[PDB]
Amino acid sequence: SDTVEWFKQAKYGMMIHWGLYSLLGGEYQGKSSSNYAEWVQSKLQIPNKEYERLTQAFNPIYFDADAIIDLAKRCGMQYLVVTTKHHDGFAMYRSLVDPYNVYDATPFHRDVIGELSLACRKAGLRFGLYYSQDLDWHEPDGGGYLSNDIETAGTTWDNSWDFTGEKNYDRAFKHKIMPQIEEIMSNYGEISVAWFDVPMTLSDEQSQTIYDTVKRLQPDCLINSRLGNGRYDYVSLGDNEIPEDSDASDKVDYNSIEGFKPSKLGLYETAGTINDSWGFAYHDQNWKSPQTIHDYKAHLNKYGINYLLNVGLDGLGRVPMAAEQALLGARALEA
Amino acid sequence: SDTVEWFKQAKYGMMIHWGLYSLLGGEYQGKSSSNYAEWVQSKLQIPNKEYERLTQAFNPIYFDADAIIDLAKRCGMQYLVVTTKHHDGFAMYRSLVDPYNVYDATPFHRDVIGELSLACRKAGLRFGLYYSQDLDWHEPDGGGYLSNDIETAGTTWDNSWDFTGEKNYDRAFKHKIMPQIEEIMSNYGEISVAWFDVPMTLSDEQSQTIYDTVKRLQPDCLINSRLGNGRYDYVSLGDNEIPEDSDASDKVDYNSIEGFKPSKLGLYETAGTINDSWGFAYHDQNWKSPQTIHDYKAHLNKYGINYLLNVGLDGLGRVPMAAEQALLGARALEA
Amino acid sequence: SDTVEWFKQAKYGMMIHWGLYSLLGGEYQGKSSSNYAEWVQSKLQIPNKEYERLTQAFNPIYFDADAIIDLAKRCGMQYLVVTTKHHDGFAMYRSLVDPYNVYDATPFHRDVIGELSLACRKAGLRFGLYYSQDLDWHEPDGGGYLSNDIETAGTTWDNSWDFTGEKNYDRAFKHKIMPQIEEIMSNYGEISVAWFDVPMTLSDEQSQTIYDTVKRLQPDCLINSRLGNGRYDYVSLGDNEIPEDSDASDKVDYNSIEGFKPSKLGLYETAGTINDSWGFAYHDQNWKSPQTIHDYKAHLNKYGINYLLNVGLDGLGRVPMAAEQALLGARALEA
Amino acid sequence: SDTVEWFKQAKYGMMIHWGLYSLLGGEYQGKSSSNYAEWVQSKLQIPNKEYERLTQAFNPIYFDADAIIDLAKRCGMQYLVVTTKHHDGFAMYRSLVDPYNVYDATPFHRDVIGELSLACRKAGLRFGLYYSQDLDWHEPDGGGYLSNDIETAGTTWDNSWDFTGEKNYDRAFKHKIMPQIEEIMSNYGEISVAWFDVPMTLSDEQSQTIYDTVKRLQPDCLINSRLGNGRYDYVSLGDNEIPEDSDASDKVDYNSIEGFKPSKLGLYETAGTINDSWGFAYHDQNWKSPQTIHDYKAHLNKYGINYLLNVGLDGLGRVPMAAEQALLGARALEA
Amino acid sequence: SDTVEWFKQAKYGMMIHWGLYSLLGGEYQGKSSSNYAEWVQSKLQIPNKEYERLTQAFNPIYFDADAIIDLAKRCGMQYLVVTTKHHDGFAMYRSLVDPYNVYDATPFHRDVIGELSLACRKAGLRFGLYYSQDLDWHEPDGGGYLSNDIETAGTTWDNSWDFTGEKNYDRAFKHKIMPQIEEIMSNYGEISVAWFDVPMTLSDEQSQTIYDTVKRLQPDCLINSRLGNGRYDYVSLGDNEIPEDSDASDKVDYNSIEGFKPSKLGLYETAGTINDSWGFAYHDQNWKSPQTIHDYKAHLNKYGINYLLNVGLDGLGRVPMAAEQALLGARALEA
Amino acid sequence: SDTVEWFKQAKYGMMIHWGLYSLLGGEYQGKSSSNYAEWVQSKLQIPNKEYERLTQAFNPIYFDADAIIDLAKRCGMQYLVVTTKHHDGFAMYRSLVDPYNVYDATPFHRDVIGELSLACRKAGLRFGLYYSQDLDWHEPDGGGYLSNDIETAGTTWDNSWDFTGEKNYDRAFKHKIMPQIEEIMSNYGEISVAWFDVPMTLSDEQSQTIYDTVKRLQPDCLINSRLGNGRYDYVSLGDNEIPEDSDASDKVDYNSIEGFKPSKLGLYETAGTINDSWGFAYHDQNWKSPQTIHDYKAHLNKYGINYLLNVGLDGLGRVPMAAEQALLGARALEA
Ligand SMILES: C[C@@H]1O[C@@H](O)[C@@H](O)[C@H](O)[C@@H]1O
Ligand SMILES: C[C@@H]1O[C@@H](O)[C@@H](O)[C@H](O)[C@@H]1O
Ligand SMILES: C[C@@H]1O[C@@H](O)[C@@H](O)[C@H](O)[C@@H]1O
Repeated sequence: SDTVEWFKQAKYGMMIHWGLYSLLGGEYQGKSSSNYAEWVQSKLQIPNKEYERLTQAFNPIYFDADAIIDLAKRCGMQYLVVTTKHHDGFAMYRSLVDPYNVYDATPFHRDVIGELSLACRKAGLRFGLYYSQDLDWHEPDGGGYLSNDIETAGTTWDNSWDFTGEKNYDRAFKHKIMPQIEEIMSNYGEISVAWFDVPMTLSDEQSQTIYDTVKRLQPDCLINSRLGNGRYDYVSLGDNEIPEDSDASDKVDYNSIEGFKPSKLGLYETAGTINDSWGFAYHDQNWKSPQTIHDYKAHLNKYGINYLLNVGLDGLGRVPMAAEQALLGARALEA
Repeated sequence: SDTVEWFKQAKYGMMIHWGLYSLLGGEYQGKSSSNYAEWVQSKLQIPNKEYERLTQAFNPIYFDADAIIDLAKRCGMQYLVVTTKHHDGFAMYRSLVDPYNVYDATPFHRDVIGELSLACRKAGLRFGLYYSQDLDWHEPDGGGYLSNDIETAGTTWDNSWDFTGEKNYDRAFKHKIMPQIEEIMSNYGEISVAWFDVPMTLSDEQSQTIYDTVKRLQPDCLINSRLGNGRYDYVSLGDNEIPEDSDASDKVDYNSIEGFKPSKLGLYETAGTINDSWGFAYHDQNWKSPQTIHDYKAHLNKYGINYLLNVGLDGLGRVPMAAEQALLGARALEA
Repeated sequence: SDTVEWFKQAKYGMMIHWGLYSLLGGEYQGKSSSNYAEWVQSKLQIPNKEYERLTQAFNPIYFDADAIIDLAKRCGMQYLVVTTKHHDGFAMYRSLVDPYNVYDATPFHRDVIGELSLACRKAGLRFGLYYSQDLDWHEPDGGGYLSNDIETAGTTWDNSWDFTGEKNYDRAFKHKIMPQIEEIMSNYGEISVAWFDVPMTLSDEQSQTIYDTVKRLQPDCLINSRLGNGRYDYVSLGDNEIPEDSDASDKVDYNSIEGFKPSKLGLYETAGTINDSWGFAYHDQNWKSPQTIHDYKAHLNKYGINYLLNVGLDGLGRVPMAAEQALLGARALEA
Repeated sequence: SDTVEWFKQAKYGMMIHWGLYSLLGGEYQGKSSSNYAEWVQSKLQIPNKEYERLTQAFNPIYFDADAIIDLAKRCGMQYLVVTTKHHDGFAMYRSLVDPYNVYDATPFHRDVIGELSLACRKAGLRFGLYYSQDLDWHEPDGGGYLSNDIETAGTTWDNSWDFTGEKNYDRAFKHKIMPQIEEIMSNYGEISVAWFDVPMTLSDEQSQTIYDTVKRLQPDCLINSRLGNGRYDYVSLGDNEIPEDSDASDKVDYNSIEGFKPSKLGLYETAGTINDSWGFAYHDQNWKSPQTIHDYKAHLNKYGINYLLNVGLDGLGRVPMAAEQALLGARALEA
Repeated sequence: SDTVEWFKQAKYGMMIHWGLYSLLGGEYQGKSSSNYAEWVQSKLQIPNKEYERLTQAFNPIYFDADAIIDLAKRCGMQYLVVTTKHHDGFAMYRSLVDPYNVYDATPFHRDVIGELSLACRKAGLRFGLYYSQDLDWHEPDGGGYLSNDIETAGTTWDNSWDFTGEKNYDRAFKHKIMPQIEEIMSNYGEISVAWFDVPMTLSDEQSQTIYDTVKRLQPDCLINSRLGNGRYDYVSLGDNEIPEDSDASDKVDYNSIEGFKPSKLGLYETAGTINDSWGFAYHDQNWKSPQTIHDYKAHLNKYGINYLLNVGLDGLGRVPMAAEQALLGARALEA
Repeated sequence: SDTVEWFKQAKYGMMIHWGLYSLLGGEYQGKSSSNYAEWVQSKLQIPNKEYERLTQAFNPIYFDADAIIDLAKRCGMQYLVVTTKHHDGFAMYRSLVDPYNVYDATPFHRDVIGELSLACRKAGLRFGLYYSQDLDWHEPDGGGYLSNDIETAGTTWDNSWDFTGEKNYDRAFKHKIMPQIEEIMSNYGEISVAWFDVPMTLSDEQSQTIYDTVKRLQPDCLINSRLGNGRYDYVSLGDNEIPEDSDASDKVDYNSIEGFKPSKLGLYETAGTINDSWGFAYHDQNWKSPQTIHDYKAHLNKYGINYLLNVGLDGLGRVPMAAEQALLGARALEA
């Protein structure tokens, strides 16, 4: 495959986390999210009916998909992966399946995924899509309800405060997860990377059904290990996992998110953050320096691991200034 | 006067800075404001036509005047002073003089000063108004154009980038400044404090005209020294000025902002910030500890100086969590 | 005066009650207003913050001022009196004094009083204005707070639930009542009747100040007895008061609403309702018959008392069908 | 089947009629509907272009699906059946097939059926859907055009005033009826009851096609007799038909709406009203007492017939107070 | 077929061009279109991001489909063909495939194709649909990129200014062209004519796939020659081509637009304009006289060729007055 | 005076006509205005209720006051005069007196006069205001009702179709004309020219009262002869009046609009059009050539008459391309 050869040498990409959570920025009614601002809904058990009010404040006048891609491109990033739908269940694309999306429900009334797709295509960057296939806090049957003995960046993995009765992920799988994966893999042109996450609930068969649907719609799309149950083309390491020399040299619970796993094609990627948050967090100014970014990329890359470095856009659709400065500074260090 | 006796023993108040600048939060197009996020328009010479686009993003769904006043009251603050219009010229009340205001120009479509007024009244707090009488970057004849040999938190004191010709503050004084001062001193009930600022341009007679108008409309309102030209009832010290013991014990350019000045009624106030910014700034996490706040208040108060401590509300109308925590922590130190 | 001679022979007019209360139609959250639907805010102590939400639902697409005036005219009514502002304090005209009005605060965005004014003028009917000069539930200093030993159609005469502190009607008088009376007596052409109500609080001097302002702006406007303190040109009898023969034949607490009072010019008017409510009430189907309406009019008129017969428009701006049928039926009985 | 055993013992459910007709409440332009306010468009031959204007007034700020379900549940009702689309053709859910719906065409911009579905699920009530499969006054090929020798609550059964040419129900069946039945049986979770109506036009094969589609999408859904042509799992008796003892004891035109029909599974239901209208009607205050409701339910139930008792929500989305009072009163009579 | 016999005798129809281009009316930023005003995007290389702004100005309050069809009918026209989507790629109907359409993207929020379909049906006119299957300037893979050695009414046939990379029409064919053709041939009732255009890029197989889909959805639809590659039921002559007597008497590059081609069914049609533009152009006042129109129609018709005479609606949705006058004048010349 | 010396040498200015009439562009419901498109409301007796609908279509996305002024400046024009309110009574500025204005009543929600004022000031052009002091079709007492024996570009000079009763200009003078002249002469900075029109009704005293108000607010404003009754500082010739050499060389009904009148300060101006309409008219493509414009200007100027050359902006706020081309071409002919 072309995509396989390409990914092996790609080295460096940009990830984007952006959603209603970005407006709250890590705080809600005087209380804090963890370092995980995108988890605020679970962390503070914000009822859906309250969280939905954020749609009315979502008018990011400074969002510019071309300017974002241009930054990525100047830094030598070869691909961009963006959140189409995170755990809160809010879609950042025009979903016919679900009107809880950025196009229908906000005054912004624009398809953010569509604009980033088009921007990547003109600039020659490959395009990837993040989709939370398991957790969906907007759905009574969203995943996570079997996993609450394991600590999270929130409270429970599922929405356990609005939805307190019998739960069966199979229904959400059928009525929302699969139809939305169909939309994003159909309507945004060629997809090079599919970035799934926290496979806390879905079965082997469900992972497989997703894998086969993605391949039917996007034959060259490379699927990460967090689809779960070993149904994947490349290994995602843990959040900000930068392995020691020895571990990076050598390289299993298929549903854990940490550590190495087998990779028949020799493909690996660490997704990381510039500060310590995925979603934009007001409080978090612990931005890595140009030098650290440069060194992390060099280290990952020389052991054949791609560096997928995340930007959490703010409520106005901006790359934080300190993120842009860190990225452009790392670029300036490259001889 | 009752107001005079009250102010002398008031000790502690809350100041609020809030405006379009709060949405930008210290950055614009990848460049930084100084420590002064509310000066961003001058610091980066943002054309009015661009800055005005912020009105369309101004929908602060979490703004709650009662909850802000309640925090003030729990911390033992006896008065609240809010920005009705800062240097950028944007009014935070329904101005019939000028449609560049929060009621007419934004989807929020509410009178912020009106809501704060009513909240202070129900809670028994005294109400005060900040108004930038000299600088107004939305007006070709706004003040500051004689002062650009003095360094600022921005570039120029005036809007020198949209407006580059002959200037005469007398026109803005007549057509905007005085009619707006009339509005705010007529429509929001009893006003106990009038907080003017940076008298870089206005004449003795202009300062006097303001003083007399405020008194005609608000006989019990105390006017601060920054009205300029010696036309005042109490002395504002410098920004965050905490005077040494022997200066605080003893106590002249009437148009400078720093140091003591004469006060025939023995009234003084230092306005300070919890971090280092007046307006909300994402980048500023340098929040003073409860202990520092407590000690500053004790020191000012034992020399008969009031502590007016500022909160810069964020884009959603909220008291930053770290500000609320610092204030409640200082309160908890009053054993 | 022309107006004096005209009113004596006018015999029959239409009153209109219409406001936010008309949407609720006599119930709120499963609880009933009295027979007085327009008093629902007081009856159920609806916080202003909740009651104001009705502005969002106020889009009465079937309101037609010409059609309403035409009905009046076909029934032989010679004048129309409309609520410009009822006790809830919501203005049904474009008030620059207060944005709590039908033009600024609702999607309808139209001046109802302006449209009715123009309609009366084209059809040749005289125009009159109701204004609640004393009670204003939207104002902390609204009237009624001295009268709560007298039972009402609500709970208290004042808003005693949002505003629980010290009150002084003088402030509302100055800042809202008088400025709004100036607006309505300045902006809507010639006013023939001024209908004030429930003078529970205002002083002799305040009644006089109103009287003199109305005459300065509208020299020929006839003022009713409910301005209070004997400041009036004609006597309003009680709500639906149809006096016995011998009382009607011969004809004192100036601030009560019931019974005869002296009338230097020999002018009298009974305001009444077709059913038992002033504001539209879903529940009230006790519509008087054509015969009753005809007989009430004949009785009042033969003793030189005018009959001002009220329609409460529904939430879509319509004359209820049973009201229209009753009025046209009474008309048909006049030969 | 579980559903069969459940329905036999269910005894008591809530029906909801709600649409644009609810705003008019039984009147339009000074003319009356019959006791059937939901038939107003036919009764008064309101052109589609005029009737559609009601969408602009549809902002029911008091609609609260949780509170409606809670009332049902407290009265011991075990299921709730709601109008997804009545004869006027207006959908009360987000239909991709037709933008003439409450989500796309009104300022309310919400999926009413979706909110009721979610509320039923959290409370543990079963959910049922009414759909007018035959009559559709918004469609040129809507049913009814062969039936106009039979008297209606309106004028004609079809829209005969906008559409006066050759008609063929087969086209509406294919392009609107079947696609919409697919939507409502796909997107709102498990449906326990399907409530079809007035089978004036559809063929045996069309009834069968509907029956089979419902079963394919909702294997356990019980379908009522008004799907027509004998394609049903339970018998709906006539509107408010409370059968005499010996008829109720013993128990054929498959397309009539009155009387008993065979029921293989022994299932029966009478749908009734609290007053005399299905849709909200201002004029109709003829509310049955608690005692009548209790006695009707006891009578129906002791002959193994379910009582499906209708609420017609008003223009603001509320259960009329007198309806709520009647239902809570009947509940109170059950020791 | 019925349609074949009907078309042969139909003689005269109306064409409608209407879109965003109609607002610009032949000019943009002080530069001219060619008198093909609908080509202005290509002629002046207007970036999509700029051209899209026109959606915000699209509120044609005088559009009236019934009045347009009435005009057609009074002139004896037996069918109407309207632009569902022209070269700029903007849909004039509610497309679920693409939100760049008149319903979703403009304040008008109405389905223009839908309203015209309904109007034709009530008046008894046959309905036809224009769709640009090949050129689409809103799509990176839109057609025309192989044809830029042939001169156009614009610059390039494709959008070569926003999209400068690798291009493959197959992708647009699959993702936009075919799904939209399915929409228009499914949702707007019976279609008698399908009017395709400028087959610069699509293959024989693509033409065939379209032809077969149209026939599957619309078995009686007649397809014109500009579908290309010989896949058609009738011949469209060139733009405003009025053939000389001996060519009209006798009657091959299947993908050219000029001249005769074979027609097994003996069906032909010339589409023409009243002035010289398809889309509305301010500059074009060169309106043909009644006499010319009459003579063109008589000439075409006596050789068995239908005359499809275009109206370009203005930005308010109106038939230009001079167009209406020309058409009514031609009608009056038929004694 | 400085203004007098400046105007005498000014030579050349730009006039702007822009309003609701510009959208109709000379046509309404299939009928024509004369070559006076701004007169369409009178010409076709458009009821106010219908004409007001145009506000909903008024969203001129291409309006750019800086670019208009820059064109003026590049042509050597020294001043710009704009319609603040034409005969239709619609204000193009934010009027507190009357909400029938471009700020309050349209989605554009911008102060056109304000933007032009600011643009003139930055570019160094003097600013002037046109105001229809006599005719006002939106006011029952608007002028013209004494003049209907004199032919107009419309039907009657007044609105005689909505308002058919007793009329008295004195009321409109007091309640709209004078208050609005105060607004425009107070809120837009220094005004160099006041351009009044068609003094068909107002008295000498009324003319004088206007003159004296303008001078009180704008001491250096030059007032034209069409204020009427000899109350003026300079003479406006007739519309498009280019006097013969001998009349221009040596130079009375004070209320006629044609021919010379005395000018004690020697000031004269001809206002003309580039085509033959003041307001934008679709049909009017009779644009004068560069040569004609140049020769007109030279002729007027060498006899000491200023040339005030009008642009009628289109519905999108543009200078028509042919007008821009004519003006730039005339400029190019100046050696
Ligand atoms: C239960 C009833 O069913 C049909 O007979 C309708 O025509 C009614 O008006 C109502 O929805
Ligand atoms: C009928 C005409 O056909 C093609 O040749 C288009 O490119 C035209 O500009 C228009 O639609
Ligand atoms: C200069 C012209 O003046 C008058 O004659 C008006 O009636 C015209 O409409 C235009 O404003």
